[PDB]
Amino acid sequence: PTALQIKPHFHVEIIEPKQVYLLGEQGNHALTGQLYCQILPFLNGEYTREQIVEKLDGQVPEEYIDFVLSRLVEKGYLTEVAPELSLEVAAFWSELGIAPSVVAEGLKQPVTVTTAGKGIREGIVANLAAALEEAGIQVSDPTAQLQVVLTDDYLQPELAAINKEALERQQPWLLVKPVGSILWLGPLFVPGETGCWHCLAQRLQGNREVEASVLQQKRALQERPTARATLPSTLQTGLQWAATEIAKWMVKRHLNAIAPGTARFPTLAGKIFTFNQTTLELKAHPLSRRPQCPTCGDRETLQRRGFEPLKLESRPKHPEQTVQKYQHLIGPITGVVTELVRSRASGLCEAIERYSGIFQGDEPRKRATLAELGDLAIHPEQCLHFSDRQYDNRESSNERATVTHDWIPQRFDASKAHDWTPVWSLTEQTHKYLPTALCYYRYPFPPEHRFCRSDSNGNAAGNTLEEAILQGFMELVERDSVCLWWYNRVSRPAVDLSSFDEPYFLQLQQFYQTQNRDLWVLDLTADLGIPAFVGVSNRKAGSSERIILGFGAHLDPTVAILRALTEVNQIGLELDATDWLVNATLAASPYLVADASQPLKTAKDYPRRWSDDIYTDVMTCVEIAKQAGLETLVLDQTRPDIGLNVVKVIVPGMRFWSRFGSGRLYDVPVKLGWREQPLAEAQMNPTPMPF
Amino acid sequence: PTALQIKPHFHVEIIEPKQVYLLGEQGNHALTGQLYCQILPFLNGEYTREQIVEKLDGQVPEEYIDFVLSRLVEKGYLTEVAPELSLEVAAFWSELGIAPSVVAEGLKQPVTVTTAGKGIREGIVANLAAALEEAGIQVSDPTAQLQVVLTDDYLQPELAAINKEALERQQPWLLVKPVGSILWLGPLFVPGETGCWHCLAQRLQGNREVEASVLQQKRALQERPTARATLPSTLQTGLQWAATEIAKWMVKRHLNAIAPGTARFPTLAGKIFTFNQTTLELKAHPLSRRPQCPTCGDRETLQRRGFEPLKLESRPKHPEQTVQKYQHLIGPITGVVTELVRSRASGLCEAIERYSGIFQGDEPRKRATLAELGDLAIHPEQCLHFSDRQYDNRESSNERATVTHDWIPQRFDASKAHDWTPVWSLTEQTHKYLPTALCYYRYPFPPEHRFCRSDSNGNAAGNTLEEAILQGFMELVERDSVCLWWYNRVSRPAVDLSSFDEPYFLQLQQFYQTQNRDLWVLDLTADLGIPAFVGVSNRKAGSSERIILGFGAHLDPTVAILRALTEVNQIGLELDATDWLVNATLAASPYLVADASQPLKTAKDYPRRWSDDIYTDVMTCVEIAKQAGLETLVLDQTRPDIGLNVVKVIVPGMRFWSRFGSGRLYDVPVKLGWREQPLAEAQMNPTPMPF
Ligand SMILES: [Zn+2]
Ligand SMILES: [Zn+2]
Repeated sequence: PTALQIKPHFHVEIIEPKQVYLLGEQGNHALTGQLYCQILPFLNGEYTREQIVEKLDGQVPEEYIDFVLSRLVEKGYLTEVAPELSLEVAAFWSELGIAPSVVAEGLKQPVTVTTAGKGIREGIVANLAAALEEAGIQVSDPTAQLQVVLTDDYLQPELAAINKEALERQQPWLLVKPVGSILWLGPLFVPGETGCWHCLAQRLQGNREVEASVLQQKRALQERPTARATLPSTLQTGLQWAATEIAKWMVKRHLNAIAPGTARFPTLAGKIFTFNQTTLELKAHPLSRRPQCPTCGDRETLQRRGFEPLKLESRPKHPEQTVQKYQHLIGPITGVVTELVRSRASGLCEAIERYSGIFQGDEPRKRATLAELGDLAIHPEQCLHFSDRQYDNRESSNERATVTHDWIPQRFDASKAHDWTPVWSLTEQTHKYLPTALCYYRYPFPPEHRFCRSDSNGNAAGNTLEEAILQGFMELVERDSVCLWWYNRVSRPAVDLSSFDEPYFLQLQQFYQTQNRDLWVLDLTADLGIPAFVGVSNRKAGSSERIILGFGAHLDPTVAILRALTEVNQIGLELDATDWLVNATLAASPYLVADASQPLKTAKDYPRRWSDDIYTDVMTCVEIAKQAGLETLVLDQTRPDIGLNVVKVIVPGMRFWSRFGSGRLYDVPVKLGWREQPLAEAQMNPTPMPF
Repeated sequence: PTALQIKPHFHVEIIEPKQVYLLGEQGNHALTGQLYCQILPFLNGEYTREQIVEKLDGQVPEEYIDFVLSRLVEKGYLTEVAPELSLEVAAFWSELGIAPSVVAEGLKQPVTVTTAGKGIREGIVANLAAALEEAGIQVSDPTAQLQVVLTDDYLQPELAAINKEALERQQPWLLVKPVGSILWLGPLFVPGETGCWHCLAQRLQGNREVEASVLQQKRALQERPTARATLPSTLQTGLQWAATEIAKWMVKRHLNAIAPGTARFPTLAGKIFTFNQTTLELKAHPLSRRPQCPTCGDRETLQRRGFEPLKLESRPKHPEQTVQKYQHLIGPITGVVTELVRSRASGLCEAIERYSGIFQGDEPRKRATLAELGDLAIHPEQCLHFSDRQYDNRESSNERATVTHDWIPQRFDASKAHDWTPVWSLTEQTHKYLPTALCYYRYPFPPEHRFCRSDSNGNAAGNTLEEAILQGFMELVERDSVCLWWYNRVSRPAVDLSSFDEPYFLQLQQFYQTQNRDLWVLDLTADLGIPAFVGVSNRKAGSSERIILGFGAHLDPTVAILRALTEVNQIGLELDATDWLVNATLAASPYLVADASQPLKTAKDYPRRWSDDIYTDVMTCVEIAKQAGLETLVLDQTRPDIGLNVVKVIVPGMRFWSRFGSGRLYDVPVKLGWREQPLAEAQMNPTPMPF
C-alpha cells in the first residue's frame, strides 16, 4: 500500500480533451493524450495504484493504466507520496529531483553543533539548533554524523585540533561563519574525500599577508583577533541558509549510502560560499585537496621528488583555454592567485609561477657545510657575482638603493652550515647543490645573515617541464646578452629586416614612421651564438627622444626578433621611476647606435639549430652552454596541488642585472674581439636600466 | 556631550612606537605616527572629545588633538557613537559608510506588511513582522511609509489595484516572494522615481508565453494558478534577507531626506534579486521605468509619434560595446530578450528588433474602410502579391504547408473596416496607410479573417533611424533580386573578382579549393541597378555537390559581394528540413551556372552612387525606387523603453519569397530583356529554397 502522485512541485492543469500541462517554477512540461487527461486526476496522491484502477474501471483497462504509469516514472513526472511531509516541503525535495518518501529517513540521524573561537555567543548555537529541529533534524550535545562548527574566522587556531579529531574519527564536519557582513558556508569537510581544514588554511593564510604581518609585529612586542558587523537579520539569514544546506547534504548522504553516485545535486562538500550583505554578491570558492598536505596528505612529496632524478621526454609540436584549466586557483579565499589574473592567460601563468616559487617548508634540502658537500656544492657567489667593492660598500650603497636590484646582500659564510637544495645537472646527469635561499622566494633567514635575495631570473612555467626549461634557459641568455652589451656599452651591428622572411617586420617599422618614431634592431648575440636582439625605437620629433628598448632571444632568430618588437610594442603602447625617456639620446648613447663599420645582419648569419622536438632543443641548448663551459642546472618547483609546471633554470656564470663580479661580463667582450682589454668596474655603464 | 570612536567595524591594533592598523573584514588601513598611537586608545567610544584632552593633558596639546581628530574624520576613520545600538549593529551600518548615530531615527518610522494573492499563509506576515521589530522597525495594521507586499507570484492580479493605490498615495512599496525554490526581492517601487508594477508586468508577461497560453486555453473551456516548494529554512531566509534590505532602504530614505544624494549604498529601489535555493545562484534584474507605461506614463506616446512626420538628419561616418548598452534588456524577468543574446551583438540587435515589432496595443492606427481612406490607403495585396490561384487553392495548399512561408492568408475584405497604421512616404513626404496587421507581429485578428502573416522583410534596426532605413531598404532589394532570379530561373553572368580591389575575394576563393569546394559569384542586379549578388559554392568531389548559396546587396558592389561571401561562409561553417544539399546539381540547375554568352562583371560595370552621408544614401535609394516607379514607405517601430531604433521599410511592389501575384516578378525579366515573353505561374521555379 503506497500512494502515487505527479511530483508536488508541479501544478497540474488539465485541458480536457487531449492536453495536460505540468507547471513548475523552474520548468514546464506538456503531455499529450486523452489517456493522460483521464488518469492524472487520480495522480494527486489521494489514490494508490490499486485504487486508480477502481475509479477508471469502465473507462481504461488496467494494463494501459500500468503502462501509462510506467511511462510517467520513466519520464520523471511521478513519485511515491511522502505522508510525513508538507506538500510545500515534498515539493522542494522533488524540485531537487528526489523521492520525497526517502527524505524523512535521511534527516532522522543526529547532528551536533559547536563553536571554534571565543567569538560565537551562546544563543547563536541554540538558534541554529532550533532551525535544524524545525527542518526535521536531530540535534545533540557533543554518535553524530555531522559536526557543524560555527566560527567568526576560518583561521581560528582551534580548528587545527578539530580537523585532527575529525580526521581520526572519519567524521564529516561543516564550517559556517554566520557573523559579519559576509556570510561563509562550508566547506563541508568529508575525511575520505575532500580537503582538510589545513588544505584551506595554507591557502587562506596566503591571502592574509597583512593580518599575518600585524600578528607577527604584535608578538615581537609582547610582554616587554577580530571585530564583526552583525544585524540579527543577517545572522538569522546565515543560520537559516545553513540549515537548508545541511538538510540537502544529509539527504544526499543517505541516497548515496544506498546507491553510490545516485544523488547529483550540489551540496557544500568541498566548497565555500560567501554571501556579502553590503554588496549582495554571492560567490563560490572551491576547496582543493592538497596532495602534499602535511596534515591529511604526504608532506615528504617534494622532499622525495627533489632527490629523484629529473625525467624528460619527447615533446613534438603535434590559448585563453588555459584560464579555464587554472580557474579554481583564481580567488581571495581558496585560490593562490587573485583578481581577474594580473591574452591575460600570460599574467596568470606568471602569477602561478611566482606563487610556486614561494618557500612553503616542504622543499627538498640538506643541512650541511660547503666543505661537507664538496664538489657537488656550488658557492652562491658562482651565481650572484657581486664584486668585492659592491660588498664592502654594501652599507653606504644600500641606504640609497635606487632599485630593488641594488640591494647588495651579505657575504656567504661558507664555514657555517646552510640548507642546500638539490638541483638536476642536465649537463652531467647528477644532482648538485645550491643554497635553498637562492632557490625559493621568501626563504626565512636569520635576520643579519641575508646572503641573497631570491630573483626570478630563469624562472619559468609551461604545460610541460621541457617547455618551461627552454623558456627559463632563453630568459637567461636574453639577460646575459643584454648585460654584456649594456654594461660594456658595446657598439653593435643592425639587422636587415627585409632579409628575413617575415613581411611584418618591415611593416611595423614603417608604421612607426606614421606614429612619429624610428625603429632599428641591433644584434646582441654573444659567445653562445644564440640569437639575441634589442629593438631601439626613438621619437622622430619633439624635445625628448623617448627611447624605448625591447629584448628577445630564441634559437630561431625570427622568433627572437618578433619578441623584441613585441616588447617594444607593449612598452610603446603603455607610454603617453626614472627619466631615461626624458633624457637619453642616440647622439649621446653610442651603444644604441648601429656600428657602420660592420655589415648588416641578414637571415643568413644565423646557423639554424632548432628542431621539431622541444626536448631536442633543451639538449641542444645544454650542449651549447657546455661548449661555453657552463653547467645547465634545473630545479622543478612544480606543486602537486597546482599542476602547472614551474622550473628554475640555473646556469652558473651567466650574468644578471646590477652585478659586477669577475666573470663573463669582463671576459666575453675580449674573447669575442669587441675589446683588446677588459673594461674596468668603474667604467661599467652607470646609467640605470633597462626597464 | 557626544562621544567619538574609530568606526566599530574596525579592529584597532596599536603597535606601539609609531604604527596603528585598522582591520576590517572588507578592507584594512594603516596609520603612521606616534600621535595616532597616543590618541587612539581613547577613540574606543568611552570618551568625549572634551574628555580625551584631559587624559592626554601632559602628553599632547589640545590643538594637535583637535587637528588629529579632524584628520581622522576627513579620512573616514571616525564616527559619533550610537549608544542605542550594539557594536555588532553599529558596525554593520559603519561598514556601509554611515553614521550609526543617524540609524535609530531612520528606523523609528512605521512600515506595514500585506499580501497580494491568496497564497501567503497568515503566519508568514507575522514572521516578517517579528523580524522587523527585532531589527528596530515599527510595524502596524493597514501613515506608513513603506508597504511591504508578500506574494507568491509577481503577476498576481491583485497587484494592479495595489500599484494604483500606491501611485495615487505617492507611497513606496516593496514586493517580496519568500515562498518557492527561488526567492525574489523587490522591486522597491517609489512612485516618483522608479517604474510601477505594470512596468514590470508587461515585461514579465512577455517571459511567460506558456503560462499565458495555458490560462487562455483554460478560460476558453470555462463553464461549458500555481504550486510552491518551501522549506521553513528557505522561507525564513527570504524574510530575514528582506528585513535586512528594508532596514537599508529606510536608513537611505532618511539620510537623503536630510541631504539629497548623500547616501550611495545600494538598495532594492527599482531592482529585483533572485536567490535560487536549488542551484545557489544570486541574480540581479533591473526594473526600467517605461516612458509609455499606460499606468504611470504616457500611453499616447506612440499613437502621437506615428502621425507626426518623420525627422531624418545628416549622418556622416565620423562593436561588442553594444552588448553593454542594451545589457539591462537581457533577462528572464525584467528583460525583453533572453539567454546570453541568441559578434553576438548581431543576434542581440535582431532579437531586440523582433521584440519591438510585437504589437503591444499602443501603436498608431485609424479604424476605417479602404474607401474612407481613399488614395492615402494601400491595399494589402499591393504588398503581398499572392496569385488568385494561391488564394483559391489556399485550403488544399495550406494543409500540407511545407514551410511557414507557404501559409496562404485569406483575401482582404476591403468593404469592411480595419485598423490602418500611418507610414511615412519618403518619396511623397506624407503619411500613407497600411493595415496594422501587416505592420506589427502578433496583431490580434478575428479568428477566420486572417488576411496576412506579418513577416520581417524590410525590418531592421540601428543606432539611428537612417542606418536602420538603409538596412531595411537593402534587405528589400536583396530579396526582390533573388526572387526574380530564383523563380524565373535566370542564367546570370559571373563576376571577375580579381577586377575588384579586394585581395580577400580571390584569397577566399582559393581557400575553398583546399577545402574541396568551388566558388563563383553571379550578378543578381535587376532594374534598380543596385548591386546584388549570389555566392555559389559546390563541393568538388563526393557524391553530393552540397551547393551552398549566400546573398548580398549594397550600393557599393564590393560591400555587397563581401556580404554574399560572408553568408556562404557562415552557412558552410555550420554544415558538416530539405534535401537541396543532397540533391541539387549545377548540371541540372542552369540558373546556378554562369552565362558563358555574356561577359564577366568587373568592378567597372557598377556606377558608384554611395556617399559619406547615410541620409544621402537613403534619399539616393528612394529616388532610385521612384525611378523604378515605387514609393518608399517607412514606419518607426522604436520603443521609448528600449532605445534602439527599429523600422520597417515597405516598398509596395517589391517581391518576397513564395508569392506569385502579377507584378515585377513577371514583368522585370521582360523589361530587362532576360525574356521575350513573361513566364507562366506554373513554370515558376518549384524547388523550395533558398535557405
Ligand atoms: Zn589537508
Ligand atoms: Zn509604469
